[PDB]
Amino acid sequence: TTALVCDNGSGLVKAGFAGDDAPRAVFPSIVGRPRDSYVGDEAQSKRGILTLKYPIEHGIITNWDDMEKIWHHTFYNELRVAPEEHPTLLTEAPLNPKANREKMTQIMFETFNVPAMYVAIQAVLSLYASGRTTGIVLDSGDGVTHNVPIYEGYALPHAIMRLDLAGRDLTDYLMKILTERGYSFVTTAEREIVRDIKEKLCYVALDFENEMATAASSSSLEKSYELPDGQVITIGNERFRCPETLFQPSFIGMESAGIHETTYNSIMKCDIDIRKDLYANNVMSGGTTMYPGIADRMQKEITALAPSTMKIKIIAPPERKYSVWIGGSILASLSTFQQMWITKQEYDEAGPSIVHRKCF
Ligand SMILES: Nc1ncnc2c1ncn2[C@@H]1O[C@H](COP(=O)(O)OP(=O)(O)OP(=O)(O)O)[C@@H](O)[C@H]1O
Ligand SMILES: [Ca+2]
Repeated sequence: TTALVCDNGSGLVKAGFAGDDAPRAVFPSIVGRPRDSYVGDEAQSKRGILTLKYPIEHGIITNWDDMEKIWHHTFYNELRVAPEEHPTLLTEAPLNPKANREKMTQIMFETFNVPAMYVAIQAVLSLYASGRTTGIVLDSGDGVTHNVPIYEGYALPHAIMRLDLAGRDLTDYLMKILTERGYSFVTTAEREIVRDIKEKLCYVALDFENEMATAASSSSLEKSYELPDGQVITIGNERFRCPETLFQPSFIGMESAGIHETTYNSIMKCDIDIRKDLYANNVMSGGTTMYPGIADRMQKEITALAPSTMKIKIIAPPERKYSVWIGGSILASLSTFQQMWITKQEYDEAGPSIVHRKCF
């Protein structure tokens, strides 16, 4: 039968069928229970009477009962499949604990009775989707941003870097600075509008201070945005101040290094034998890398940090919002991969620890 691919993130589930070019189901990774459980948009609609929780925090599954609900809902309600009929590829964060990976495996086989499964590293899937087995991935999602250097298909765990800021932070920051302008974006409905502004109108400046001067000197950078009630507002320097936070986390009160410095710092940790290959194969992935201008800015920033003679390249695939999912879709469809699934029989004999002998 067809394999399933489920890429569970902190903010969004991306799920579908291996061989498709995109996930069929993309929905909020949220479970609501009375203040008898509800998922995603149905939980958000009932937030007045439910306590909402996110079962994945910074990519890691932290609430297992709620994750079981997400997975059940995904199979039965979003995909409308019988999970016992389909091999299922799941994804994991960088540095996912062994015990976590084993528990995911056990749930798949014991709670959902899947015939087979696999767990792949999200960054490896994105690198693979880009046509590479060596490079360094910058994966910026809704909750977390990571740098994952990968050599000949293997993630280098000693050199993974984390930045505890991503898309939900940028949405909230945009609300804040738009409010400072004189608007009022404060309510949860107002958050949804601002996520839309963010995804439609924001961009990364090549030179932040130059761009500030331009925005303050003229209207050349302003855009209008029609609100749900029909009211038209103007977005100016907020277009690029919002994603500047990726490069300057101090904008939201964080002391952490920005994404250019985490990229550089990750590379430095890797064997000097492979540094030249990482610099020439920086691959962007995840929703929060979607800003226009981000590759150009990274290129400039890493150039400043690295030795002057280093060849540096930033690859930002058009389809990078879902490249984790797409890599999973391709991989699960390959003839060669079919020997790699962990089968129910194999799990029955070896137990959950079989999952660690994985090549993705
Ligand atoms: N075009 C866009 N421009 C800017 N941000 C975007 C765009 N599209 C999506 N995003 C943001 O990307 C985030 C979702 O990305 P993604 O699905 O990669 O995250 P995730 O897997 O849910 O989270 P994480 O990887 O942090 O666990 C949201 O915050 C969303 O607003
Ligand atoms: Ca993700």
